[PDB]
Amino acid sequence: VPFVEDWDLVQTLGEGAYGEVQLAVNRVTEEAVAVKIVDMNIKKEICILKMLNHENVIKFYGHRREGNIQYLFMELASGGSLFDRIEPDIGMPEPDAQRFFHQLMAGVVYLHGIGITHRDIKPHNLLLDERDNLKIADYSLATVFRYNNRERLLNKMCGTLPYVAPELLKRREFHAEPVDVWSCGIVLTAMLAGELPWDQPSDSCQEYSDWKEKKTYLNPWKKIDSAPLALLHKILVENPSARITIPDIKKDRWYNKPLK
Ligand SMILES: Nc1ncnc2n[nH]cc12
Ligand SMILES: [Cl-]
Repeated sequence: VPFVEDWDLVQTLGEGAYGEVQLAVNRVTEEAVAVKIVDMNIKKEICILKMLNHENVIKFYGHRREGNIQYLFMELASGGSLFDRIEPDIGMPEPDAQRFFHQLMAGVVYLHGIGITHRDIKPHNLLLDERDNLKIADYSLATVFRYNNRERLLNKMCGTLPYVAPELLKRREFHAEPVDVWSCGIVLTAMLAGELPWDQPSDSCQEYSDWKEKKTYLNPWKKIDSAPLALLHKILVENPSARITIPDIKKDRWYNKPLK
């Protein structure tokens, strides 16, 4: 079994493009963490990770270089991902969706407030701790959009097509924050309907045209109660300057609705 200084690498938690994530257990102390193994722009990622200090963001513990392999030591989320709590075609109980949405907003407000954009919010990147607390994970596409109190526009296209905002397909440069707000709306849809609304938010996508023409008698919208659906009408707005901001999400009727 492989090992790094005092830690054993006991099991795989993620095996993707950007290396593997392992469960690491300190042989002496029994402390369990997560370790990302990169087989060597990760200087950027580490710099962003060291900024992160919030209950709804995965904490960074530190790193070790050993030849051409870096080890990123991060808070373990033993509960798996939001992806695993979504029943296909069903979603999850509205009160659980609302609580996860509250936590996702707390995390995103935090990141925006230190001028960080995640750029790939989706259920695989939203991990759960042992008490089902949501943690925003995977900062490999994250970037700075505000420095010295000056906003910079993004122009790199990235993320995951079903989750990306339409401006990212249509504009040369765009604001970072409304792109993360949009992806949070697609996550809320997935939680309440167990179904993604469209392959991509382009005029060539029939399901996306249906939404802009307000055909909410179709799936996934006909599975969603009128209150959360009124919030999705304010989030999934094609013009990013008319899209609801997080301050205004926090004033929404469903957002503030007491639930089971
Ligand atoms: N993929 C992952 N699984 C569990 N905990 C983690 N923390 N950072 C990434 C993780
Ligand atoms: Cl889904």
